[PDB]
Amino acid sequence: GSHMLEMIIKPRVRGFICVTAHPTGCEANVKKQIDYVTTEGPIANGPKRVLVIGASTGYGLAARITAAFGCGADTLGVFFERPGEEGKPGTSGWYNSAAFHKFAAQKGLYAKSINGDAFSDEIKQLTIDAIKQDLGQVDQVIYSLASPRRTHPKTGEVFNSALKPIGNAVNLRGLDTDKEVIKESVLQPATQSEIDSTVAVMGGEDWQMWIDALLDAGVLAEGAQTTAFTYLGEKITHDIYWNGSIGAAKKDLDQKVLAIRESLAAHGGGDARVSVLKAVVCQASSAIPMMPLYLSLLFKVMKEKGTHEGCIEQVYSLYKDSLCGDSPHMDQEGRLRADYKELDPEVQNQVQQLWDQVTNDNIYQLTDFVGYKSEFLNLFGFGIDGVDYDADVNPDVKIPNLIQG
Ligand SMILES: NC(=O)C1=CN([C@@H]2O[C@H](COP(=O)(O)OP(=O)(O)OC[C@H]3O[C@@H](n4cnc5c(N)ncnc54)[C@H](O)[C@@H]3O)[C@@H](O)[C@H]2O)C=CC1
Repeated sequence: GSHMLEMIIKPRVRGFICVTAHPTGCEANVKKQIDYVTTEGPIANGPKRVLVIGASTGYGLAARITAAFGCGADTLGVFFERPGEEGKPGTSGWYNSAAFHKFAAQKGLYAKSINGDAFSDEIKQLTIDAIKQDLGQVDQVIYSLASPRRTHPKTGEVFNSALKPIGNAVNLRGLDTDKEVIKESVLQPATQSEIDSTVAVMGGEDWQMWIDALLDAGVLAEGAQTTAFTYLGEKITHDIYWNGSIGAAKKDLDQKVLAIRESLAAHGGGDARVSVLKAVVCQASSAIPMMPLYLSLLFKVMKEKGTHEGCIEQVYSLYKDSLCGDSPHMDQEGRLRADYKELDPEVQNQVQQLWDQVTNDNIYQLTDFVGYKSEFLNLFGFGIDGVDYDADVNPDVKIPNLIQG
């Protein structure tokens, strides 16, 4: 009986985390992003050999889809995901990458992936090995890792990032998605150890190590390009992402890229940049209580303006407008910007006006909490059109050309 090896997969939410994922819905969600890109049309003069570090979910997945199905690129992806097994759904990123390989092959595009710790030297060497064997060199490197922790590749020290202000404690309003209550909490200021640890995790060092390992091995093409994704946001989150521990990481990202840019400028006129994207629902969003509230408000306001977007819309524009086109958004430090619709003065004024009016009773009248919840479940393959959620599936979905680290 195949029933022993198959199961009906439903969302299981534990501690603001969805701990299941649906393979059919994840495939459909990837196909929806592919179909957005092909519907919008191809992107000319893009890279044709692309390495995406953090390629399995969110903005890195969107870059992989944009490069492959927008620019026609062969893509090598690096990620850290859990395969499925009987009775135990794997992570959404695993099923997303299975669907990506499936659809890439259908269109005669190369798709190989590496599963393991991208902060390690071992994974960097496996990645170099793949490029040498298959592509020769890569034209473009997307750096799109998000992790709460980094094991230093030389010392073994485990660094943990912190989400805290610097200087004074701050009161941050938020939304508890389990209890569905508006809830303020006070974050204490970060110690210097927390600051240094957060720079080590979310700063630019590992990005630099990647480029330095790749340039040394000759697998970066002439005219190569690399970008790292980040968020800056506006006043509502600024205590954390401007002036807080994470802001220190974005500073160190701004300064480490100067070094990376110098390394690649001497390797035949290459370049390195920081790309700033808009806030989206991601799998970590519910665990940071301010983000569900901010997103629920932002979604409603931007939907009223016709400007609401998610990952694939954002990254397709980044590629078309800035990474490959002639109408870029450079900011004063020399960053590429895709977040300009989120930072519209009137949107921000409206969100900030609503931020102070939302209460437990008008949540659904003042916010798009409905949309937040739907987009959150969608990440894990739940609530997707065309999917029969009553049908058994085998959670052990396999991936060809998956190198396990
Ligand atoms: N979520 C958001 O609202 C925004 C995110 N960003 C940036 O986009 C990038 C991706 O963030 P998200 O899409 O939010 O997160 P995500 O959680 O969707 O994806 C993170 C990626 O990193 C991979 N990863 C994590 N730890 C790894 C490790 N040790 N080794 C290898 N792969 C590992 C995951 O497998 C996945 O591919 C980040 O640089 C983030 O700062 C920028 C603007 C807003």
